[PDB]
Amino acid sequence: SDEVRKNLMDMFRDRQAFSEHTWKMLLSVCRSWAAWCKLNNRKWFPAEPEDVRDYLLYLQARGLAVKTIQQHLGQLNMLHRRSGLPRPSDSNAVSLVMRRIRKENVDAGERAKQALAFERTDFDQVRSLMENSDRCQDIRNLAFLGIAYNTLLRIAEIARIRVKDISRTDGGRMLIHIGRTKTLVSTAGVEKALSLGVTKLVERWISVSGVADDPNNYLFCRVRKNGVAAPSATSQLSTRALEGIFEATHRLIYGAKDDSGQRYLAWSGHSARVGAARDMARAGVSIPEIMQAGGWTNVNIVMNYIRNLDSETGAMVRLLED
Amino acid sequence: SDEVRKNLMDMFRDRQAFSEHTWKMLLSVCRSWAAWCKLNNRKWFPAEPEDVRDYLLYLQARGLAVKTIQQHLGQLNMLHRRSGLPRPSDSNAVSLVMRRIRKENVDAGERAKQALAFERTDFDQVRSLMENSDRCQDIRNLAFLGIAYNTLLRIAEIARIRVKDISRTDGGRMLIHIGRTKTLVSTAGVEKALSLGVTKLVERWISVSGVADDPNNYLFCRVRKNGVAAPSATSQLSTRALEGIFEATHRLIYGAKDDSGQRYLAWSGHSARVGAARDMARAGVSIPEIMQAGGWTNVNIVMNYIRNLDSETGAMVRLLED
Amino acid sequence: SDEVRKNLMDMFRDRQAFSEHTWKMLLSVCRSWAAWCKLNNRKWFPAEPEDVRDYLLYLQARGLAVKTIQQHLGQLNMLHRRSGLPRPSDSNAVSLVMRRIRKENVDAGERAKQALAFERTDFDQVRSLMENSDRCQDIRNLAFLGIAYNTLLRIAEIARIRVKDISRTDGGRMLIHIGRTKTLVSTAGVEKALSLGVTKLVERWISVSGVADDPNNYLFCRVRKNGVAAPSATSQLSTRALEGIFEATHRLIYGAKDDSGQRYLAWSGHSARVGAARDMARAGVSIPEIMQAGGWTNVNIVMNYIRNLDSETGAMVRLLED
Amino acid sequence: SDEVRKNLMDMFRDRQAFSEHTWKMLLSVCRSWAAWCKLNNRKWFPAEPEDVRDYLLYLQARGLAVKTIQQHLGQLNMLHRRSGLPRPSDSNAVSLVMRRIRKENVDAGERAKQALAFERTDFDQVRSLMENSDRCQDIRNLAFLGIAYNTLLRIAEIARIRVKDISRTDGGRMLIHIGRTKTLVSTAGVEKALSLGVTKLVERWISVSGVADDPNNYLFCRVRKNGVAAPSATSQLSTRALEGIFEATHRLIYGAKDDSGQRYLAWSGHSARVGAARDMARAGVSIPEIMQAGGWTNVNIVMNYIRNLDSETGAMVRLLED
DNA sequence: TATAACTTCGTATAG
DNA sequence: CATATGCTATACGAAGTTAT
DNA sequence: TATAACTTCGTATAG
DNA sequence: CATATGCTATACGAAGTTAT
DNA sequence: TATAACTTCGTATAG
DNA sequence: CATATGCTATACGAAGTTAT
DNA sequence: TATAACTTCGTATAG
DNA sequence: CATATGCTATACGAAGTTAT
Repeated sequence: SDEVRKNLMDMFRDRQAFSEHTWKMLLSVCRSWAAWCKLNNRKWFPAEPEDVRDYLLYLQARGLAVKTIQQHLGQLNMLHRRSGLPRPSDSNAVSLVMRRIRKENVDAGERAKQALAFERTDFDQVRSLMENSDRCQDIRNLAFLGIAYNTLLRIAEIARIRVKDISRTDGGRMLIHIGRTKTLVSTAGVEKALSLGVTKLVERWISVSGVADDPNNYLFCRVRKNGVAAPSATSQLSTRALEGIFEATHRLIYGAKDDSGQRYLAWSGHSARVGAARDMARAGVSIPEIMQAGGWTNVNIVMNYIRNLDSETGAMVRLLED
Repeated sequence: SDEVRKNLMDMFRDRQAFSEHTWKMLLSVCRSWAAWCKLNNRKWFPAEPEDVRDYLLYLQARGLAVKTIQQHLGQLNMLHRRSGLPRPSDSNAVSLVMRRIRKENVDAGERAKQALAFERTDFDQVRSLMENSDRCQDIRNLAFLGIAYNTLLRIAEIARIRVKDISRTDGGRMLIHIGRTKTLVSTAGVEKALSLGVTKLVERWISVSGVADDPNNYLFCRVRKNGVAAPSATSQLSTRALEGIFEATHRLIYGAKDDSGQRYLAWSGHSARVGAARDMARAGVSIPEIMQAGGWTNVNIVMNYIRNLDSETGAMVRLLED
Repeated sequence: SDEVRKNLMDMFRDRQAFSEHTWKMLLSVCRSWAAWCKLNNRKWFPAEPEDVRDYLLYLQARGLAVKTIQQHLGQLNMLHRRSGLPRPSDSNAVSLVMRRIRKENVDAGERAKQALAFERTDFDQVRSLMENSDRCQDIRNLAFLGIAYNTLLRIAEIARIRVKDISRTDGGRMLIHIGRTKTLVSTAGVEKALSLGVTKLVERWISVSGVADDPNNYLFCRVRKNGVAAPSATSQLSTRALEGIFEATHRLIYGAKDDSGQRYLAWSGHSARVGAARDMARAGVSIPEIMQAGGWTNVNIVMNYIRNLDSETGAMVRLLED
Repeated sequence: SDEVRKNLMDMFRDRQAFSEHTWKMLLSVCRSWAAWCKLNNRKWFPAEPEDVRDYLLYLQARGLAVKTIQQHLGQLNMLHRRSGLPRPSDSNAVSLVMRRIRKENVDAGERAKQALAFERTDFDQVRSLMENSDRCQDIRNLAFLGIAYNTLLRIAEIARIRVKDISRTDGGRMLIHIGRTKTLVSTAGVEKALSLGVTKLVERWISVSGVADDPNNYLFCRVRKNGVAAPSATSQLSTRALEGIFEATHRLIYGAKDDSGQRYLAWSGHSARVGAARDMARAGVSIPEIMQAGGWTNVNIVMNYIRNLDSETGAMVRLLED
């Protein structure tokens, strides 16, 4: 019990060992679990397996996604494991119910969704539509989409790019040094190469924004309504705004998304990453090169990305016709 | 103690944590193991290492495949793990004997089998023999085989398709939404498009069968001796019957099965997935594309199917023939 | 102590879990160690750390290779670990002296040797010389070298090939099923494709030898004095004889090897596996394709095989002389 | 406490189990750790996790690189493991801070450094600037730079070359036999061939220095201020002097380096290895041949060197520029 | 019975 | 050999050494 | 006596 | 870049075997 | 005082 | 997401079932 | 009335 | 094929913020 308090304090003390998003969800889940405990007369900590079981069953009846329910279970597991206590999932009651909730939801039609693909044909369409615009916001957005599609970088990684991270190949192509991604923490990092065309889009953005005035400036910054950019070395353009760029670009071409409240009605932050992975598969690029493009280490994760390859233009339709 | 009894109640209560197919195999292995134990004066639960070892040697002596023997071990392992008891696999005796058995069976020439391929050449031959057939039975079966080859869905998934899952592409093709995916993250996607030719076969079956009188009806239904189809929203055609279609089609072209009692002497449930994979390889479709077309995540599953194709003979052959 | 006895009994009773070669070397090491023990008044089992250290240092003074000394240590470790006793290498005296012996010997000039490469140029040369021969012995030997080079199979794997393991591709190339290799024991196994030229060499061997009389005959067999092959389903051509084909083929081209006592003066069993790896590196074959050819799982083992690439015709000399 | 005492004595007895460079670092880290402990009133041995944690945070604050902090942890780990003690790394507190330190340093912009490349263009330029010199020192330095670039040998390996390691091919080229390999299994091979031009550079040095008088003489030796070489069979040129050659050559061309005490402002001992790897990549030499040319075993070391060449820009760049 | 062409075996060493 | 887990090298400023 | 041209050393960090 | 673990192969001289 | 074009936030869900 | 580890499908002969 | 054409089932094995 | 572990990311509606 004194040990438990020690263990939690040690975890809190070295806070920055974890992603800030891990903490955010720990706290979000604890809040949800503690609120449910209070209303149902249960002790929130240590958590009893039968209580956790009941709580997961309640999340299922709320109609939450399997992955949501797993996230709640998982945060509860971590809180116990890192306290030095048994995990809820160490008991059959919890581990079996989680299995059950997954099978039942899937059998009822649930499957995990994926960002709408922003693909080469989309990039070309957007390029031809927007390339001539001299609005600073459009110059920015096109450079952003170019990088997103060319490097497959996640939006948080793109948001973190500083001017000093940009260098050049002998042949003129931009190279973006990346040191931290979702899966990589390294002082060696990776370089992401941009094509000659995407290099030009980025230079146009660097040129009208003036972000190069200080190499500590983040590459991307906000653009106020007077078409003026606000470079900054301390605030990133939010990943929310990067999502917004994808959504506004989709809206430009296809109009307003309907009102059904479903996710991925329009392009979102992961859309170019999914799109480029699909184009590479279709073009016959070798697995190891797809891996390198996306910073992936195994084939399963690649399959996760290309799982929704368009069927109508797929291999089997083309083979059967013509 | 009373712990195991509680663990087993939790298993029963949340029995939907496992597929019906998993339970049926657990019970089947349990009957075999208990029968053998009763015969040999051994306690069947908890399983003792020396006893499991002898049982596994008896399974080998019986002529069971390595993978069958693994199933028996795996099922006993699961019963024990979920009971909170030691696994048979976690012992020196069982570990050694499995190593021995694998080695001996491989040297004795035991081979893993796979479905006889149902390929484009086969599909075309059957088309040209059956497409004009008046028979309702034949119109159904051709549409089945076309969907099987075109989509690479498994028989259970084809049996699940409902009329309401079908829509039309702008190209005029049929598009089949997957109502229930095999897993939460559906490696094969959420829809399957049919070529123009296979769309025609399916349209034909729909119009002749009357299944579209009700959107909730399963696409496929039984057809009685009088050639009248019996559409239904509550009863699927069995996977057994779908295998019978593959077998009956093979019998049509090659006559009755050889008598060796081997598996895969005629086409079976898996035959069109193996065939389509082969046809895609022949056409130079990349491995990741082949894999998502059929929903595979393990490279070696697909390699087993395509490794005897000239296009897949490897670098040394290419090097020598240069 | 009763437990130790039971542990060894269990190891010996499933002796087939291990390779015949592992047992062969266990016994060879035990008699060396037991004999040294006898002569030095030590107890051979359990082995005391200070005595093992003394023994290792004596192996070193005998001028034995680092890999040999590691083999002796390793065999003692296994004997102990599978007794349920502490390994000699669990003590500092032993693990430390092993590192020391290896460091001192390397510092003094010792490096691991490798089979002399049998490469494409060597194969073409031998083929050009021998392809016109009508002696059964030559036809065999040419088919053997072709398989060895085309497939990289180790000689034991080549010795186990049976006639029934051979099939064909649609384009007419031979395929060889292999179920057991040094690193793989699988009922799925692996398929090894032959070029058209190599395929034609094996066909010639099959037709002159009559091995095809029984699909259970080994592909290669002894050929007596009179030029008559003696096919068998019961005895393999020994790996020693297969080494002899390599050594004899080397003598045919370069005459007698000198009298260094050194290994690898002439081609041996591993020569074509090494030579094929090297030709693939030099031709720019991708790492995955090299891996597939050798049935290797990682890059380090590939580097092990290509480590002695000729430097006189290597990349640096060529670059500098341009 | 007597076990630990014996364990350390065992470590002393088999000193030579580790490189002198490993011991030098163990002692250096122990000095730093014990000095910090005295200051902070902590017990230095056995090291407690809370204390090691505070120490690691102190190393971070000092501005030491991640890899340096790992060296300190690693050496404490070894000392504890070979003592029979709990390793600082095997504790919650140390695990958590290392994870935290890694993230924060990468986020602060810490970047791993890399030797300044000494490429073909540098080598040619140096040759044409210096080839008119008749000074013994210059002639040596030129021969040294040629060997460094041509062979990709490490400075310690170049310092160990004896005249008797050098023989001649039928091409007229010098061939350097590697007397002492880096490892038992030598990734770089057992010999290095010189181009004709670099052979000429080395002939000139041998002729002016008199090293060939005794074949046991090290190839390179010191040259005092009166331009007189001092051949030796028992004394090597230090690796520090070889670094000094690269440094002085850079200074001659570009003048004195920066005040900003950064690393790699001038060429150093690794420069020719990095340079030669880059020239090979530019020529289209495959990664594996590059790796064996420099004795590298890990693909990502090489990739670090060449990641900014247009040749290595990846699949997405290829797709977009098509 | 004489020998080509193997096999078997042990120590040794590579993968 | 497929896997598991750190050791062993270079970098470089400074200070010591030895023949000019 | 100044100095070139090293070697030795200890800490920092890459291979 | 390194070496460890717990194997499983090949190397080769020498001596034994058997159908000509 | 609007307003475009964001940022912040908390929950939900994918990778 | 990188990593570690078993579950969930089809195969098929046989025995039942139900509307012709 | 047999009977086509299924369905259900249990063990074997591939995905 | 499959799903668990222990994370670490994105999705997005809502509501709040600041140079114009």
